Amino acid sequence: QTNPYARGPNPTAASLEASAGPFTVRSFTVSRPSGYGAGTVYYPTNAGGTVGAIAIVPGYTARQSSIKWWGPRLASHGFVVITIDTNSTLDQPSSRSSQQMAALRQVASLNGTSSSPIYGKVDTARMGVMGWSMGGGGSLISAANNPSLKAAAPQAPWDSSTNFSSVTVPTLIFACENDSIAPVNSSALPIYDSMSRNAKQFLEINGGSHSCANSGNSNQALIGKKGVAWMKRFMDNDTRYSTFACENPNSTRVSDFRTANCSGGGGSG
Repeated sequence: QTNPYARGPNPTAASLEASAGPFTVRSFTVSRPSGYGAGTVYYPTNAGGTVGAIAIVPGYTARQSSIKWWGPRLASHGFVVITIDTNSTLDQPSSRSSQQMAALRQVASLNGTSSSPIYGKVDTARMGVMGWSMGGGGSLISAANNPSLKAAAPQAPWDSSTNFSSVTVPTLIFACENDSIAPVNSSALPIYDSMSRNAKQFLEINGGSHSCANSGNSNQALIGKKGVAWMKRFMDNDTRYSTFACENPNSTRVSDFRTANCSGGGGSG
């Protein structure tokens, strides 16, 4: 059967590493944010069907600028993306998760609002979560509390607990080798190791500082390829992306790679 959620052309490494995918992207700022501080919605104008929605949250003290690059990068491959500012820059992870879910709720509401640029563009049954540091911890909390989410891809995550063993959502963890804010061996890696009930992946950027996956980073080719491939594979069920999502990228830019329960296009063996 034709996968009803497949969008865009067959992927190549070059097309996933480029700065933009196939679709034209527009954006708007949310007029009256509902349950969070502010939001920018990125969306494809011509995806060829409804697409899933992804909500992205920054870390402590941080604002949309730190995570903004994901907006165009994901939306140009066929997603509606909302980046947010939290009610307070000093909100903790559980609050960030609530606000993340409120942003997804509002994307669904705008999909139903005839005046909105994303009217009828969203499949509100297919949602994902991303975010940086405390916003990454908030993404994992969102996944733990809302298992119908289709994918999570936090970056340099931190939470006051590293035990995310209840998560059944496919989760890709971006980590930064030299992170001194949320050190990998006390945060991102114990988080990754705690999850035994899901498809999961761990991708650590060689020499990365705590901001190694943020706007302006020097690995947008690899990080953007992996984020889009993960979201395509698991939010769209798009098996064209099974290998890009699950495979070791064999990159000089990677200082650790792990994956579990990720079938990468090799049959049953």
